[PDB]
Amino acid sequence: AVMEAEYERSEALLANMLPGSIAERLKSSSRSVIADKYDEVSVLFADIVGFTERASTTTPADLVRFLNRLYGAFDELVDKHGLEKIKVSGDSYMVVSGVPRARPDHAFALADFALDMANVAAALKDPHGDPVPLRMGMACGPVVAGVVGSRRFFYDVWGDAVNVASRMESTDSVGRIQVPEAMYERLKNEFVLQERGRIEVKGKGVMRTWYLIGRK
Amino acid sequence: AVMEAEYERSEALLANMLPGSIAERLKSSSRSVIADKYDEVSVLFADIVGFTERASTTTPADLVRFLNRLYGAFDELVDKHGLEKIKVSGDSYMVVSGVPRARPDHAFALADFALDMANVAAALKDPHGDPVPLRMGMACGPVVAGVVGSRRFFYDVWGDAVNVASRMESTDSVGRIQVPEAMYERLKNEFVLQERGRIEVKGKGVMRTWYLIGRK
Ligand SMILES: CNc1ccccc1C(=O)O[C@H]1[C@@H](O)[C@H](n2cnc3c(=O)[nH]c(N)nc32)O[C@@H]1COP(=O)(O)OP(=O)(O)OP(=O)(O)O
Ligand SMILES: CNc1ccccc1C(=O)O[C@H]1[C@@H](O)[C@H](n2cnc3c(=O)[nH]c(N)nc32)O[C@@H]1COP(=O)(O)OP(=O)(O)OP(=O)(O)O
Ligand SMILES: [Mn+2]
Ligand SMILES: [Mn+2]
Ligand SMILES: [Mn+2]
Repeated sequence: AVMEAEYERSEALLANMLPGSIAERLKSSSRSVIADKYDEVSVLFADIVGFTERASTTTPADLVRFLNRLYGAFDELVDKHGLEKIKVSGDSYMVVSGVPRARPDHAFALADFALDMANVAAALKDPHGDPVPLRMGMACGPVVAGVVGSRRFFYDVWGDAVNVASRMESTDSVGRIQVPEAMYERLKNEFVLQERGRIEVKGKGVMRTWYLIGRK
Repeated sequence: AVMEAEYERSEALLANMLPGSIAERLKSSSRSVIADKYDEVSVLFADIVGFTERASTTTPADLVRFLNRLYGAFDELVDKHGLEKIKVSGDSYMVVSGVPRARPDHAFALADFALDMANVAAALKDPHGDPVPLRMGMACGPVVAGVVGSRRFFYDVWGDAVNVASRMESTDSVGRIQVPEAMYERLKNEFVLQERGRIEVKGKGVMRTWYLIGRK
């Protein structure tokens, strides 16, 4: 009986770290590599503005604790919208819509998620009592998802979509949700958007950028 | 009988994904943040040069299989040196020296590892037949190592050192190991170092940087 409550603890943690399907895949003995092509997924990057500056007022341990509190809020939100959190690179938080079950409304869900996230972040304050500014940028396109390496692995996504969302985040103005022109073309029918214009993005040149404002 | 076999695969997967002690800490009902202070550790960042362009000549999933091959070789090299692999995120590979057990020779061991890694990578070729260039950066200092957020728990390490180790990689010239002055002072007695000079790093200002050339 205690064998099955430790198995329960173990299965719950395993389910927490990998998507069910990927976990099932690893539990088989398939020496084959996990690498799946997906035609159309949407990817969002969120990054706190001017984080290393908080190194003056907060200790490193209180900065990790702040991260854990804030990402607990966002995590609660990816469960609410039922989207896929991939990873966290220190200050960035990555959410993907369309993996591993693709859905046709991925672009809309990641749009709603983005807006919902924004309000929530506006509501939080950093450990020193100041607001938490976010740069957010999203994108859509083809992606490869899978697992690399033998230990310390996770489910990761790579692709053209993650590159141009990355650029939408790095080049965003604070507190705004930047979308590229192809996702604007996809979103203009249910969301309100305001043009930002031409921007230079590394590896892609210059493209049109729009701001996500709210629902129609 | 099958409910101890499934449990054996499940615990085994959990074994490879997390440090043992962290697995149990996550399985307990501790409401406390998993954040352990470590005094002196060194962090290495490696990133492949011009990886996105290879999508022209190789299909995306074959690149995942290559990635998995290259980073598998590196995982072997960290067992050889007895260091701590943290993660591989897209193109990036982070190794830590000094956790969980600190060693007086942590910076020397991560220096030898950087060099051994550069030789193994110089010997390898991409699926298209071209070389694989790396950008490498190292740093040492105090680190908070742990798990943040409520879904997709990953054992990660944070701090000033990881910040400047990333800046040392992203700002490096290809095929070189950029280290800042605080590590140059540490290594200069057993390694050969060549000054690159003063460069601007976000969140740190301007720092004098050195290249690790080889063992004395
Ligand atoms: C003293 N610095 C810290 C103390 C405790 C915890 C974290 C840090 C810290 O420096 O985190 C930074 C990265 O090391 C840390 N970190 C970043 N990427 C990674 C990563 O990939 N892995 C790990 N383990 N840590 C990472 O994120 C932080 C922000 O880096 P940004 O590039 O986002 O700069 P910024 O200050 O936000 O201004 P801007 O981004 O708006 O331009
Ligand atoms: C269409 N491109 C691909 C096809 C198949 C598999 C991977 C890719 C691919 O683009 O991988 C990159 C990200 O999509 C993907 N990526 C995945 N997650 C992330 C992420 O979280 N942040 C960023 N910036 N990139 C990510 O892994 C790679 C990160 O690449 P870099 O930004 O380092 O570009 P580079 O070519 O090495 O240029 P440079 O090093 O000389 O500057
Ligand atoms: Mn930031
Ligand atoms: Mn960041
Ligand atoms: Mn990268």
